[PDB]
Amino acid sequence: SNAALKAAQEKEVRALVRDTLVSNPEILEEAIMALQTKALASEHDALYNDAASPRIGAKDAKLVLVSFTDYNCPYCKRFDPLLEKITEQYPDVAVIIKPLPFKGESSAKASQAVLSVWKEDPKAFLALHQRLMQKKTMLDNASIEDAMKSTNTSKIKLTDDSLKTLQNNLELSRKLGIQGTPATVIGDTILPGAVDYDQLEIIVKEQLAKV
Amino acid sequence: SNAALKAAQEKEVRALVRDTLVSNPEILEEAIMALQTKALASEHDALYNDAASPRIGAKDAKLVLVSFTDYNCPYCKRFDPLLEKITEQYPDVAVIIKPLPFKGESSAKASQAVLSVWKEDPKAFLALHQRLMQKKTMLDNASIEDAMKSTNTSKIKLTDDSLKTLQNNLELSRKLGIQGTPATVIGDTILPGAVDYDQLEIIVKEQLAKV
Amino acid sequence: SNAALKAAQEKEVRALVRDTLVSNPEILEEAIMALQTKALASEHDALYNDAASPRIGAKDAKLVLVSFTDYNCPYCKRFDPLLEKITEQYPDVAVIIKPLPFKGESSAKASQAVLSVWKEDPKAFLALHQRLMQKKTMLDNASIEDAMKSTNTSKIKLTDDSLKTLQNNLELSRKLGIQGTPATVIGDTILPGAVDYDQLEIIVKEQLAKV
Repeated sequence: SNAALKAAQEKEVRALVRDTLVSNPEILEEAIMALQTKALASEHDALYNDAASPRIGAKDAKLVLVSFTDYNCPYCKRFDPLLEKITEQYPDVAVIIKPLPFKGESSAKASQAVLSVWKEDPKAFLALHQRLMQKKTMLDNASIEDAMKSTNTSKIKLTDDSLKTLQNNLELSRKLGIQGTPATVIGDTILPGAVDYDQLEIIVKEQLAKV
Repeated sequence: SNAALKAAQEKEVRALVRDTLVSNPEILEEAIMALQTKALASEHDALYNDAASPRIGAKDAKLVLVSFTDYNCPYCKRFDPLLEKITEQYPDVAVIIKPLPFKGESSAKASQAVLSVWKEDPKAFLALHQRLMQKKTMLDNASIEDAMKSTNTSKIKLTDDSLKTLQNNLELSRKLGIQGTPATVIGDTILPGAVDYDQLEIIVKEQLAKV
Repeated sequence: SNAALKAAQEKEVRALVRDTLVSNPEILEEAIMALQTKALASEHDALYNDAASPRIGAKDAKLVLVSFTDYNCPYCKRFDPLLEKITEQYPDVAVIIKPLPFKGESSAKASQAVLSVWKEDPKAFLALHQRLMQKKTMLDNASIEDAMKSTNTSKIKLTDDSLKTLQNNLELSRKLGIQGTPATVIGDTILPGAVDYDQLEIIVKEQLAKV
């Protein structure tokens, strides 16, 4: 006929699609990882070549981690020093910061602050980034203003343009299927959540050995 | 035998389920969209015909957008004026508001406020909705109370019944697979995240041309 | 040849993988549930046998619910009394509490508080757990300190070790595919979101009848 399969065979194939996925649902996980790998490739320039995205470490770094993070995210605050320590112990490693507004208004405001500072004065970014991360309270307008005053960045205006960069980060995180912070792109892998320094150190080395 | 497929063929089919999804994981995306389309159809009356859900624009509107949103969500605040502007420029378009408690306690409180106002005095809803959206701070009990005082709605009690409407919105968002705000139902599409006015304007027109 | 399927049959099978999942996307839901069931089994000891995780009810309980929850989550606050009431009406039912830091810094701080109290003085945990849940405001350092003072637990230090327990809860929630609170493990089911007492009462009975 016009079909290579018999109708009875077609019916069994359809049943086998269900049975295979229900009995071996790990296939779905593998498929999602494959979808993530393709997303990393398609969004590569947004990840690594966005001039508006702050960078910690050498511009000439041979490995670049991409940190999707939130200044109001508790394990982001605790993980960020570990990311920065990698750049200190491994000069060939840099970290790109992708602030996200996940935890609400103050997160967006904080992100707007660091992104505006980065554009106006890149060298001044790190101090504010760190001050916001080490803050032990949920951020608000007053505390963010204090952070900028305390890092000598209070002269720098928060721009509407920086909110577009922030929106790009948000769109990027969605395209990569990231729905939690901290999320860290390391080579072909997206690390979900914080990890201790030794594990991070191992993972970056495994990726350093691939260059 | 009792099988249209040979055992060897069955084995290859199972392998092909995996290989097909891993090599072409876009199939999963298409399947999720199909699942979303079915969800929109099954939850149609909860979406469009819930009297307890506030509406912006004409009751006789031929196109109705459903805005899943959060008063503590930064890009919700910035996107909402665009949704309202559509109803001003396109009188045949209305917007149904589905407040969500995603960003925590104050979000629920704020939602409770607008939903309670809608039930007691529908015409009084819009002012409070707008005041809460334009608020530049993470909401709290005091700021929500100020919003109600500033919109002459402070006489209206927050009801436990409005918390049921809010719970319905939450359950609805889950059934639709919405895990982020703002999410906007436009015809057969669920728009993820905010978009600029011109893009929104194009999308609504494409849907207006289908009526 | 080396293939049980003809090439034309292979092509049709690949097409049928797509068509089956797009026409019957409920298969994906069933597959995810299967993946959840396997996750519950593999993470069983983290769920039920973590000494660092607070328990409400009898240690010798024959049914144990696992409550993934957040002190800044509005419907968590309203659902928790229902979970505790089950343990009062059904002494053979206990509830394990898994605090999560989803809503930000104060959530982590609050979780750190209850987990630190549990380890130092288990009997003192419940009062603080309840006080934090009944709090009508988004928590902050001051309000958390007040909660501890008001429950005679302010002598107990927040430990860095409790932050590891909290991180375990977070990792556990991810492995189980939980991306919202309250999430309640009941036997082989993961209940998403809050439910009224009568429905909860029915579900626990259905699981009680399986022991």
